[PDB]
Amino acid sequence: AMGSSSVWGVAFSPDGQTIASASDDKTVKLWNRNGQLLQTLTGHSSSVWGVAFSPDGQTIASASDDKTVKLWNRNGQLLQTLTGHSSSVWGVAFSPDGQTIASASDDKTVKLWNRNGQLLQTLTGHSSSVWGVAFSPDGQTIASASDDKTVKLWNRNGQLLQTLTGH
Amino acid sequence: SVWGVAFSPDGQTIASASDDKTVKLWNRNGQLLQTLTGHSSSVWGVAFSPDGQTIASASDDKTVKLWNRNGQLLQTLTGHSSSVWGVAFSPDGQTIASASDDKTVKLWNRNGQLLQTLTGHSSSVWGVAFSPDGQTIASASDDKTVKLWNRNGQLLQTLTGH
Ligand SMILES: [Zn+2]
Ligand SMILES: [Zn+2]
Ligand SMILES: [Zn+2]
Ligand SMILES: [Zn+2]
Repeated sequence: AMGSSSVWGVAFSPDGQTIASASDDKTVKLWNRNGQLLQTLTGHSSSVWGVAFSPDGQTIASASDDKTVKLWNRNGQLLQTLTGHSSSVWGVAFSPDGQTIASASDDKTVKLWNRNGQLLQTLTGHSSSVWGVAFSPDGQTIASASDDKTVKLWNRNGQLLQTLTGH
Repeated sequence: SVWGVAFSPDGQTIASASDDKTVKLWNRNGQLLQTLTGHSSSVWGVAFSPDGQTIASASDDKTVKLWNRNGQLLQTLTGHSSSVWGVAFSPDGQTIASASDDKTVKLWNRNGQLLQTLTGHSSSVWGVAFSPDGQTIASASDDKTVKLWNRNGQLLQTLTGH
């Protein structure tokens, strides 16, 4: 049971029957495998950059230029808005159980959240915009990638474990 | 920039594309275990097989290399005409998919044989993934599209950004 992340540019649902895509109009669209539109997720007030399905398949996360991450159910309903980043959010990922969300922001931080929208941790250390984030299968360990040309590995108590590329 | 890190199935090994033409294997505590040496240019993408025993690496040298977990080079997959950015294993581990600057995705077996070339993206393909059942392949491109393909290399659908 792996995490799910926006970093590969594809967000299949766990059964592969639904696919989520960031649209060019501040929306996320859900499609079936035949290219038919199922849901438009409306609510972001600026560009949507990253999307992920929870491994539960019931929740979708979207990262936006409007500095928020939004959580949606599969039937298109907005569930939560995760606020706290001070700049664009580029990337979003779910832990393998779907109960933790990680967000990667232009504000140089990764933030970790629960599904009720509560901020759990801020990972600070990157000297530049953080564009990518992903969980380990153990669900304890997090990788982030930044324009500072480094990749950092963290615990979910927010301690830096290693800088894997770069310095 | 593309994503350069992959987890083993249990999370106890982490592969990362290094800035020195190598892949490095780390344990979960950040300790270096192995360096995979052999690519002749930058390494951009890595993946683990579902059994955790094979690692794939995608390189600016236009190849994908397959390695065992103890650091030994198993195969070099040759055929892309430009940088390879991304690499993925199918859920059964028997197929490898590669995403290239040459605007194609290629599908390979573990013995290094080219099975299919997926053409249709109008620009560099940076990301590729299999569906969970392994019957559909998804690719993401600088042409701002995501395309869904079957295993025979037929384009099924394009998500366009509308
Ligand atoms: Zn260096
Ligand atoms: Zn790009
Ligand atoms: Zn449109
Ligand atoms: Zn449009």
